[PDB]
Amino acid sequence: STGSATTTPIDSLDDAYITPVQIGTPAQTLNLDFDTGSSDLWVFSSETTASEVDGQTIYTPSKSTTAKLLSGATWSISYGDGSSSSGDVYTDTVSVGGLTVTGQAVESAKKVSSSFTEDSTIDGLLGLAFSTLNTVSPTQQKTFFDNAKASLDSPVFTADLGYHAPGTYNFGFIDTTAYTGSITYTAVSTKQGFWEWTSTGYAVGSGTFKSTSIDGIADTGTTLLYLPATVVSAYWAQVSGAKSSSSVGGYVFPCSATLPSFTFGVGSARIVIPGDYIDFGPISTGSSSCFGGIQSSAGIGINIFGDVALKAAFVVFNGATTPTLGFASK
Ligand SMILES: CNCc1ccc(O)cc1
Ligand SMILES: CNCc1ccc(O)cc1
Repeated sequence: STGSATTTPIDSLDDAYITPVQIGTPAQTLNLDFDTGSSDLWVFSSETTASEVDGQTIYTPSKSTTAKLLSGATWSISYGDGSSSSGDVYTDTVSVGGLTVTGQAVESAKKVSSSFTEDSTIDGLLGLAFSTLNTVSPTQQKTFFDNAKASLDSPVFTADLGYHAPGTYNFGFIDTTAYTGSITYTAVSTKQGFWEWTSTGYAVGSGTFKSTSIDGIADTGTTLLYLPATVVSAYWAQVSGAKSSSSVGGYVFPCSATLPSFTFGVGSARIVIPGDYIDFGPISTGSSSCFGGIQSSAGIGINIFGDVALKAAFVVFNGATTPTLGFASK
């Protein structure tokens, strides 16, 4: 089997991408954020505290003839931005882009934090990291991909995120029309539960490539590119007037600037992020200070190849017995 679904930016900045997911019988379609940096499929639901729901579409398990409470199971997760959610668990039928999994753990939120309530475009998350990170207790649950894997034509999924435009998540096949050149594959460590890999270096604009190993994670659930402070300083030094602002929380730059590209290495291959992908717009409405899309990871503990980087590539998440990542230009 295969599946193929379009993923759409939630706003004009590409802050996150939501992809439609069919849950239950009859189907209830919710817009979930496919997250390769986490491993829980959770949804706003009829169980979510009413004051914490503001415009999201909810899953109502009592209206699904295939829903079953997973007795005793609870979940609770926290994200890098300080947001969180928690609740109980049902199993139900879940379909993405025509690919159906029966008995998928659907984590129903009883509580979500303020930044979930404040965004009505995200109806919950569909984790695509390794199932070792799933938070369900006392019996850890498998991700949608892990449950689908055995049925797929090939044990892979691909992320083809758009710049200010829709893109595609495919399951079970590699669309050879969706990229240019060849796909370069690189080793993955699953020891932390992430799609963790090592970039071979970087370049700023038309500058020379710096060969240096940069360990990080491929994370569709993170908006920006978070890299070591040395790398980030070298990038922003090429933008007149750019500076790190403690009050804003990162590098800002004059909105009048034209940003240089940023290249990262995948083995001997190179992925070029155009400068315009690094512009996240005014820090507040009407400001002439703009927020940068490349930021320091120093306060995180891990480097993160988020959407800024991934949207410049066609990315293969190869879930074979020894997982690998593939990157192609497009
Ligand atoms: C904006 N804070 C809630 C949130 C939204 C999306 C996501 O991938 C993680 C956290
Ligand atoms: C992970 N942060 C990206 C993001 C997604 C949703 C949102 O309301 C704000 C920010």
